[PDB]
Amino acid sequence: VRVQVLPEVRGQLGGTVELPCHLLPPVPGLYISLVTWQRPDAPANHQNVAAFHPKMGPSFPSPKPGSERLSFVSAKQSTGQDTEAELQDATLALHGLTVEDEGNYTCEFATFPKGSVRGMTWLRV
Amino acid sequence: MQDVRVQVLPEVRGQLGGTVELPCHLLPPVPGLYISLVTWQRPDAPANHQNVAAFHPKMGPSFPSPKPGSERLSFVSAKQSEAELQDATLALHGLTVEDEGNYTCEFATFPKGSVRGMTWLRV
Repeated sequence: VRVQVLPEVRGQLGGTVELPCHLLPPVPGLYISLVTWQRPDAPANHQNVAAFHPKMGPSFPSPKPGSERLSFVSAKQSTGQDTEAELQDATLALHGLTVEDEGNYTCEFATFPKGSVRGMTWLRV
Repeated sequence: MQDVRVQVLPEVRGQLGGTVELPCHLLPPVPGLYISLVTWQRPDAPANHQNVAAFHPKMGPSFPSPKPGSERLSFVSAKQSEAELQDATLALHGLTVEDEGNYTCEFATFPKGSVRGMTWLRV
């Protein structure tokens, strides 16, 4: 029913920083169709920094920061006969932090039937 | 993989009490690019009234917000399952002055992520 994030996170330059994001609480009848992380203040070509699909897993559309410097801490694709996807914890990790990484990050859950729900975090160094 | 963009009109003018369409579709068709969800939002509306329409490939349409609401909203060409979500065009019926304002059409895609276009509806 909402998106829990930290309003502000100070990362340590050159290291790894995590941006927490959780869709709370677990709601039956509510489906997470996709998760995206966006930098709203970046141009369109650099805006979508990460996405996660229940079946197809993670992607990192923008070259910056790019797949090389990003990972989903807890999100997992569905697999096997019975193992279901877990996207409720969409926490993102940035690695080799640089000043270029500074700015607003938006964590969005594209859900049905409720639609898009988001939380925003300011990452600073 | 080639990038995608949302095609919409900057401004649409509707007739009071009449019906009007808000054109929206994703271009171009890209191999391996999946539309996971379509949503329409009114970004200037109160939190509870922002998500006005959504379309899921398998589960179909939903209209979370009361304004305009399910009774006055419909997806013109969107089809649930092969599913067809490329055309997210929305139709407003029984147009009122309260329907005025910004409408944002968003495609939640994989692997490209979320892409949008905004249209101002005049009444």
